[PDB]
Amino acid sequence: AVKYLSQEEAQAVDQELFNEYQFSVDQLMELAGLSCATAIAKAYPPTSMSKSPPTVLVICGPGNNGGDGLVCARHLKLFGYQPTIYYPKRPNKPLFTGLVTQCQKMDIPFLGEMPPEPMMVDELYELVVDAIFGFSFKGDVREPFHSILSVLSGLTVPIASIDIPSGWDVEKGNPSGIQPDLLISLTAPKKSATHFTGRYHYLGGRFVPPALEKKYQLNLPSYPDTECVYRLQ
Amino acid sequence: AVKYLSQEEAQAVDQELFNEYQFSVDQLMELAGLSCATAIAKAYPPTSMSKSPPTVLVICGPGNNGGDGLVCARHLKLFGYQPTIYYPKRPNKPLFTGLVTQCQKMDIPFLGEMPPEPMMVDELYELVVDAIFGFSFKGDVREPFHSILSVLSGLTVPIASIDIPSGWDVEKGNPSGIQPDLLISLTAPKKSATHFTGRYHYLGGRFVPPALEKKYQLNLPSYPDTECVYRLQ
Ligand SMILES: Cc1cn([C@H]2C[C@H](OP(=O)(O)O)[C@@H](CO)O2)c(=O)[nH]c1=O
Ligand SMILES: Cc1cn([C@H]2C[C@H](OP(=O)(O)O)[C@@H](CO)O2)c(=O)[nH]c1=O
Repeated sequence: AVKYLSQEEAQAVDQELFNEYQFSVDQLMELAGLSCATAIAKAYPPTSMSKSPPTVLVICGPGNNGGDGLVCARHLKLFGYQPTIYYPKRPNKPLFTGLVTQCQKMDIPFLGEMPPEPMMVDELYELVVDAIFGFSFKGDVREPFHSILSVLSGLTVPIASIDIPSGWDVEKGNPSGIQPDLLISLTAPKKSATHFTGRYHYLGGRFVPPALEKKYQLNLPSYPDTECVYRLQ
Repeated sequence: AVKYLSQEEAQAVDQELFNEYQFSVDQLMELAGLSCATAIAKAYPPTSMSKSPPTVLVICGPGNNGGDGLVCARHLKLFGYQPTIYYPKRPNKPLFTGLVTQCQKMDIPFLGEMPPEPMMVDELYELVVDAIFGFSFKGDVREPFHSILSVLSGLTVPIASIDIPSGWDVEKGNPSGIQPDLLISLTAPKKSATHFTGRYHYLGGRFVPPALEKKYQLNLPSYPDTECVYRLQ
């Protein structure tokens, strides 16, 4: 079976990829976001949905996980979804300012505020993508993320979480946290993923060098043909 | 039918993508290289080949097209090919030095010299990827590329060309140039592509914003589901 990483292991793998393998953040953020959009189109293919094109709200956090969300949105649009983004805390770095411009010019709207009620989210968006916090989370959910998670936990439409469900302890999960319907584990699952009880758990980030996988015994499954996601079951 | 771009149009589209849409070179080079590796795995799936894993020589030029080649190689390895790279002229920029390290650490070998004879290439490599020059070419094929193209034109194994077959006039082609078996047109075909007479012509670079496609009337076809390549016929 695939390995489920401790937060320490995940941090080491991430730092190896950027330092020893000298991947750039742009590159792996592009592949991660693409895997997300791909996992989502396979779990919730546009023809299975009742709006045409189907609607999706992507909520982006203040760091890299939110970055992945921005990329996911752009790919989702190319895949025939109609995404909307909420991105309340944006770093002023070229990486993030670039991604914003790209999405803007793809006519993906950035909401001024979060719809305050779960019912209103449900009415407007057929799916919600949680791109708030990822494997590095140790918080301390500060505003506005506490208030956002509290809306999310009342939703009826499915949530897709990027890497980790935001607000979960990365290893121990969170019995009173959000309960997503899809979890896209990037590179390999974290220990919290044993607490997942949604329908769809995909592995994404098809970029792990074999030597890295072997050194960490990830026991990653074989991705089919040229697919960048694998459905774990 | 899809539009076939003049060199001027292609230059304008490229500059729009990097300036007005503010995509970064890393990002689109990653998607372009991924489309290449994907086109190649669909045209020459590993089970159709007689070596296991099948062998591929990727020849990288001195610019961005060679960049795409480097990325293509890395993805090809993940897709179950055994690539080898020849990369004689390497810019000393972090983009290219990064990509080299990545390939090195994936245990993809960089050849010290080109096999001097077509027969020796044919014996060692089941496929050859031409990543030498792309849409920006106006040369003036300087050494060592002249000598490389002269080996390539004597090969029996197929050549896959990235964007344009290296040594062709970007609009007018080249009756005495190389004759690849696969052409991966990136973003949209160039006018030289009307002179293509290999078996496989794929379109790649699934990243053209709809507004850009409309402004240039690319008439791009519909990519299927989440695929990043489309077979033109
Ligand atoms: C090891 C690991 C990496 N990643 C992401 C971080 C990087 O993308 P980004 O930084 O854009 O989220 C990439 C490689 O480390 O994959 C995870 O999301 N979770 C993990 O457990
Ligand atoms: C418009 C156009 C872009 N491209 C490439 C260049 C960029 O990738 P790269 O620079 O890594 O080759 C990307 C967007 O312009 O697609 C072509 O290869 N041919 C074209 O005709």
